[PDB]
Amino acid sequence: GVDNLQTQVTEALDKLAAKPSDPALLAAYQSKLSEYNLYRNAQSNTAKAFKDIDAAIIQNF
Repeated sequence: GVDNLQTQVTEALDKLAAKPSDPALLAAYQSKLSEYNLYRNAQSNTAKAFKDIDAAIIQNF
């Protein structure tokens, strides 16, 4: 579900790259970029927390 995003962001960027004067396309690209960033930060922050549990597991082997 993260690659569809990677796709929609590239797709939105392509449409804008070809018609940079359209504000609806600049709004769509901005919106999908932050959706992408939000999602990715959610993933990396969630992995870091699980790593905390992993650390606790390991040092209590």
